Amino acid sequence: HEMRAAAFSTPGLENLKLVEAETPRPGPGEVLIRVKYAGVNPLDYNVVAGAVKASPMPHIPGSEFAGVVEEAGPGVTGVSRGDPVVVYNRLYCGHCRQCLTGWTQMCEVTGGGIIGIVTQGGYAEYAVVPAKNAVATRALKEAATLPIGALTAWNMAYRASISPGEKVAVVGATGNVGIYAVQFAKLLGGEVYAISRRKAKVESILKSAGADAVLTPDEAKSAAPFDVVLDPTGSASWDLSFGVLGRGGRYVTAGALTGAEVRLDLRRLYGMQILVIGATGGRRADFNTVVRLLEAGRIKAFLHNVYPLADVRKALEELRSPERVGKVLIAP
Amino acid sequence: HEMRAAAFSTPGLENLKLVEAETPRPGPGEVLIRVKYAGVNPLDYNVVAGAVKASPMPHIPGSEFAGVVEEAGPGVTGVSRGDPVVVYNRLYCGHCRQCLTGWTQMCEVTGGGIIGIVTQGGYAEYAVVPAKNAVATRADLKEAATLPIGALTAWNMAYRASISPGEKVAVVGATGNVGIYAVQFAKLLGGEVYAISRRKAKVESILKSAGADAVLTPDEAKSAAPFDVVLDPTGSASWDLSFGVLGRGGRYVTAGALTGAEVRLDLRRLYGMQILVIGATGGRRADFNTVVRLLEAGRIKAFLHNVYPLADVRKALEELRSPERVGKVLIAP
Amino acid sequence: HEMRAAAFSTPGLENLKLVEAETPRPGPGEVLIRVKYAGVNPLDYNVVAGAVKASPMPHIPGSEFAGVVEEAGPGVTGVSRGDPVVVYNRLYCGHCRQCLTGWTQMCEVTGGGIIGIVTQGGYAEYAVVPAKNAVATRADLKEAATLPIGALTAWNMAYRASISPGEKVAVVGATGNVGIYAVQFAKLLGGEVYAISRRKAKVESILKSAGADAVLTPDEAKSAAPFDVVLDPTGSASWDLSFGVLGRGGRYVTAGALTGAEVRLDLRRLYGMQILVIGATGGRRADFNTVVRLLEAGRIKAFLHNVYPLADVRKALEELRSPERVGKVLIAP
Amino acid sequence: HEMRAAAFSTPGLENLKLVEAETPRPGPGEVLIRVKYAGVNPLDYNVVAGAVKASPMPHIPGSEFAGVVEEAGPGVTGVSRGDPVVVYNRLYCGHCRQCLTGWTQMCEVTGGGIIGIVTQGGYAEYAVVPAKNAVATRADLKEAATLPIGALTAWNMAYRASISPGEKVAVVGATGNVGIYAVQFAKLLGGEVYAISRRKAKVESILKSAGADAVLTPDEAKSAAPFDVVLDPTGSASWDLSFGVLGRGGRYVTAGAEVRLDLRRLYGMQILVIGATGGRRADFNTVVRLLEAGRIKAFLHNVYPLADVRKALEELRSPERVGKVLIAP
Ligand SMILES: [Cl-]
Ligand SMILES: [Cl-]
Ligand SMILES: [Cl-]
Ligand SMILES: [Zn+2]
Ligand SMILES: [Zn+2]
Ligand SMILES: [Zn+2]
Ligand SMILES: [Zn+2]
Repeated sequence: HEMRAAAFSTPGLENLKLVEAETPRPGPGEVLIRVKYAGVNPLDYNVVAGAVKASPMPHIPGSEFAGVVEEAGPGVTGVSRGDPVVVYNRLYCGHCRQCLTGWTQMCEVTGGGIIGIVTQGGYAEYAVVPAKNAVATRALKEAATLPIGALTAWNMAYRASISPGEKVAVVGATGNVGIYAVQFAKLLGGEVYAISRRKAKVESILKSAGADAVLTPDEAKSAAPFDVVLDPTGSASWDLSFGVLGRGGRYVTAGALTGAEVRLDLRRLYGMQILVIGATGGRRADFNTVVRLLEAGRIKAFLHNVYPLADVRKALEELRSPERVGKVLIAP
Repeated sequence: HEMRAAAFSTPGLENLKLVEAETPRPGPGEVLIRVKYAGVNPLDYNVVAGAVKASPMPHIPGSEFAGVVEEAGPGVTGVSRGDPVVVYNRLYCGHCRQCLTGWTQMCEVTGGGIIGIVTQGGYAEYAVVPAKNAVATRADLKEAATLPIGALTAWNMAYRASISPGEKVAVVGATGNVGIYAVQFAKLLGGEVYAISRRKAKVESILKSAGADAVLTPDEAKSAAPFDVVLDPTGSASWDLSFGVLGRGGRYVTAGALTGAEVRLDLRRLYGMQILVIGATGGRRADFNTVVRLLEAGRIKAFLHNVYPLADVRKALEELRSPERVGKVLIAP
Repeated sequence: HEMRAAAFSTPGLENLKLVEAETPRPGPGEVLIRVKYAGVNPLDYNVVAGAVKASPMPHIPGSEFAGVVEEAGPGVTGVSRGDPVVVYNRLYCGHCRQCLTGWTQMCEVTGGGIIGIVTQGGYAEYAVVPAKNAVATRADLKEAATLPIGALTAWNMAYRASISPGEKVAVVGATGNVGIYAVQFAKLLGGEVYAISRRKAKVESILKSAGADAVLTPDEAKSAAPFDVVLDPTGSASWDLSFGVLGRGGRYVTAGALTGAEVRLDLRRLYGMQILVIGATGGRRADFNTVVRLLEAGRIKAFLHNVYPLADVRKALEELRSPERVGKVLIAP
Repeated sequence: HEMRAAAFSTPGLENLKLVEAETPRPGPGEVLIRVKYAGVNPLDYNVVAGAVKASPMPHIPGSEFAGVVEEAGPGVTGVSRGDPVVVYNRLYCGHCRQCLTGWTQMCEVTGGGIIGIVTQGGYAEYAVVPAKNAVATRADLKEAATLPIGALTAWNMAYRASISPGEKVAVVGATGNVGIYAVQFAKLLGGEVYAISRRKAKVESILKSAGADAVLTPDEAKSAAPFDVVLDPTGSASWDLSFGVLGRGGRYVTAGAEVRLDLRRLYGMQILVIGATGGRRADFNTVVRLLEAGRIKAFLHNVYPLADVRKALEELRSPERVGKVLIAP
């Protein structure tokens, strides 16, 4: 059996090519999934561009996908052929200190290894994952926005300890993570201030996602202080995100694995009793929660475009586009 | 120098009389409030029935009220005459361990003393309260008058339940004043909210409009179990059903109105399921400010039923006992 | 091929039953719509109850709905599969004296015929309507489904009342589906808007957020008289309390839901005060587009009470008469 | 007794002198008002500049004012000493075809004569006006003094424009005294209001707080077209808007000022070009009530004492003025 796939033998977007590949077969504890939709994320871009080493080489990227189970590996029970599933993207052992306390994305054994980075991912017709990573859902186009976009945002909001009344600023609120951070900050009862430079073009979308106000970076300085800043853009908005925080403010940062180094004002940190909280991925337990919330309609998938596998390079480049407002998906 | 008020020299609903009393005067750290609206709650009823002892005697009840500052006593800054305010109803010292950790309703010096139970209350044209308890508000005062007991109690129950988004929250007594706010807060916190009511045939849609995702009779609630959280402001009435529907790690939060009750608690089920049985009363002084701002922002909603003049206080207490419809009963002096 | 639908073969609320029925197919100039939301209105109640004759029989009611275009029939253009639409509910020919002057609800060829009364309606998964009656909208379809009766009727009443800024406009039945939008349009045209309601405490906040400057009981409205305009969407229910509040040159704009509505008019008061009694029904096809555009812009608001599934259609229709109800009841097939 | 007043004997701001004058006495049908606030408008500037003849001479200008009734003339009833009032500025006879149909500003007997132009006006401690022109008000007289010209002229333009909810209304010169109320009335009537300004950054927030849905420069407005209504308080829209910005059935209303007009475009688009001036006496009562109810708002820039009347008038032309200038005698 042969399948279509987007693969690169050397990093660089220019080397990402449509190829024909041996359709993998699921081993013990694994399932084979017919990928229906895969997300296009800064992480996928950075994998292809070479900012993070991938395996195997040549490499099929794509760390966020949903599809239908094609074959269950020997001794696999719990999910079976025909089941629509969405895939939690971290490999985890289930027996180390981190997995047993819920932080599967910190697994000491797998290093937090990401499907589509340390294994072949979803920019292909078929992919093999662990069966325990595959979550049956009745939601697949919307579900394919969950493994990175929604789950990362949930994990940030969870780690910020937002409480009703608290002023929450979301930097990068039009990005895949930020759009779900707006939603989760509102669902936890926050007063939600969404920040984008394109406020005029995007204000309707962001309020639809739960924002109480949309602000440019310079206006947010005037709306300070905030009790929480959710900043999924890494080091990119560090200067603005730290200075708008009030007493006891929580700055939650996540990122897409690219170089990020900043200058921390210790005097302000200790004087204001601010917390700078790292977040990455999400817990395996909370992925089930995010899937159920999508099924219940309590969170929403904001889609910009769906592209065939053959347009994967243009889809990746559309992450940079000022006209893009929402998620870009690939459909093998 | 004189004011109208409702008062009783001895307990009993029959003994609640419209009188003329000496208009009280604010001392230092106090304000005098022209009462615009006072809530009618189970607590007030039980004070007038004698189920809870009041002081002084004879007694003006009314522990939930809003109005306009008429006079500021010595040393008072930050409120002036004309200010519409809604009154936090727990006296608190600010210096004990409970106050200093924010549990001002547990003050060790005042014993949690409730305005209108250990002081004269708001069933009167005027009342005196500490200035630090009077919160300035731009909300309509009829709606503000639902906050000191109804909303704040419900908030404090929901806060003590550590509700996480997605968790299933059942609210028992969801048509009552506390319960209808418990539905709103459970939803505001991301819960999936199931309002339980024997009257679902009549109250289903009003409870949906308060934020419930579904409304269930008790028999349907058994089939919808398990729940992660049960909020029960009605004390001992619903105990076996509220406790039986809880899942692993479930939290049962109970509040009451100082009527005595006892339940039979199966500790084996409690420890086998790692359930928590959590008492809640009143709310935190800091959280009352938050509740006031949430009303002003329209993030929660005051469900009102009828306003009665002071002279119909007996009719008003009766309407609490057998309501024509769901919502808060107010007294307007 | 088969769809679920609420239908009745003889009138009476007890005979409205969930059935399976042939999915209808769109003939020329017609579209098939997957109904997302249908309004529950007094008009739908009166059709099911027998006050109005429906065709065909057995009959699927529901004159107010929005949804997603599923199939376009022969000859249809500019309306494609998946387009969310809300349905103008009057059948019109486009060529008679009434249609050509804009009064499409007065069409002389179709007789003003209302979709879901003279055709099968929206209390089903699918309904076929004329393509030109389907208005594309980017509004949430839950909100859009409050427009074809509630907002459009209200708009048409306010428009025919010649309201000018400053004028005192009383809206009776102000919490009904039409009334709540009539508050909004009277205010949008510049009126000083008095919402008249006897349950004033319960509905004041919602009516003020719809744009009422004040909320008065009917007896307070007698004391606040004179008014320049009464918007009255309740048939004959309010006439005997409200007609007397109009001053000189006042306009009494009457609409209703097709039940008997005979009243006694004092011709002497009418001619002595130069009052106009102005009939209003439905609205103009052109104005429906405007009302849809105003909802998309946020200039008018849909005030929802609850959404029921199609199986609960009898409960939804009876909730229309509930003392508990404030706001729109929707059916979601 | 004597009063302070600004008067001129020959035209020109530099000839507007502070003098002492006999306080006038109210005759039949008149009241004496102690002026509290008087507006500064282009009309007062042009009267003082000599562009409009005035009487009597020497002349006290000031056509927009509010104050307190000090004395009622013989036989006057209805309004009483001590009443705060704001003055409708058109003399009207009450008996001709215009007055009887409500167009008092068109009165055929008085010629539309304006108080402070054909009578001594409000830039003085006291002024005499007809009793029927004084409207009692519970509004702050500071804000009331913005109504007889600013608010009323704008109301009359929006009235004559037949604005329907949803119509797109462009207001030219939107920071002017009339323009800023025109923004408000266009919004109060349901319009979608585009305020046009060359000073867009300086005034955007002020125009939004007056009810403008957008603030545009003249070149940005070319793209927002077409408009159903163009309100042009000063007759200057031809410098900021091509006649082509008006849509089908479009209405252009001007309350001030020769221009060149494509008749073919006018009849082909069924456009209306509509003149407006002052306001109807009945509508003045309505404007006063809307201010009292907070439904329209007075945007003030500065208040000057009567001694600074020359600076107040000249401030009408300052590029730094955003809002109304008042004199307080
Ligand atoms: Cl992104
Ligand atoms: Cl209704
Ligand atoms: Cl000006
Ligand atoms: Zn592990
Ligand atoms: Zn204490
Ligand atoms: Zn016709
Ligand atoms: Zn005349």
